[PDB]
Amino acid sequence: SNTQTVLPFTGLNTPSGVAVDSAGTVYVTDHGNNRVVKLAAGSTNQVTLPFTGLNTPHGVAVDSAGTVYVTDHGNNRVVKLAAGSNTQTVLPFTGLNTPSGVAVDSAGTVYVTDHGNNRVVKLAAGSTNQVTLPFTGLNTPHGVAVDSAGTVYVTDHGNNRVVKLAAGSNTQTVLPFTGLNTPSGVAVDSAGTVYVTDHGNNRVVKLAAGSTNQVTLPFTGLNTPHGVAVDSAGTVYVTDHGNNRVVKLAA
Ligand SMILES: [Zn+2]
Ligand SMILES: [Zn+2]
Ligand SMILES: [Zn+2]
Ligand SMILES: [Zn+2]
Repeated sequence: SNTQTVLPFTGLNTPSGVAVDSAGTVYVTDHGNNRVVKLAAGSTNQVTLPFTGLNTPHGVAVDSAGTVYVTDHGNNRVVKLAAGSNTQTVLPFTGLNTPSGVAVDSAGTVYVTDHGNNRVVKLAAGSTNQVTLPFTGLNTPHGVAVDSAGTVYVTDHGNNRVVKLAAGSNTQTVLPFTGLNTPSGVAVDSAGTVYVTDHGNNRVVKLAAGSTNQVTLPFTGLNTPHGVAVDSAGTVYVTDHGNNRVVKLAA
């Protein structure tokens, strides 16, 4: 549909990452304010999550237990916070250089786009064994998403492309998006449809699984969209750091 709502967040300064959970709570990294905020479905009351020490936080993800993960790229680290907790945990990633995106699968594995090092890395839940995923020839990989089957999707914007890698595969596929210019956020729905913020064209596009028929989502008044997320009903959420807002569009 074209049913668009601006969510009632307040005081945002360059929102960047966005994620939505199974309850419809929307999480946003307020990049210029070094904080992560949330709004429950239908709520009017934005809440700041109790992270501390962030410097340009960027990607955000939320697992099935409500633990929130944030890439803190100024500090080359990934931080998590269990729902309701006041102690944040710095995950044991090593050698990150400006990490931009984070995703978490149903087993709790955490995937990070290590933007400055041209790689995607992961940690299984509770492990210190960082593993590099066998993508090929990435160049400033930026956004990352993981679907219910463990396929990992990456905006490989230094190569102006979106790639995907099935769980256990050693051979990535390049998705046939049309007309991209430097993609940033990526998200994937329960049907495997892939949503991408085509940042250099100020638009959000989608491609159903295995399809070549790209659709531009009918948002109106987008200025500089950046991050994208999609909920279990197919509603799409986009951060716009040109006008400091978060917009949602029903399916
Ligand atoms: Zn950033
Ligand atoms: Zn980037
Ligand atoms: Zn980004
Ligand atoms: Zn941007």
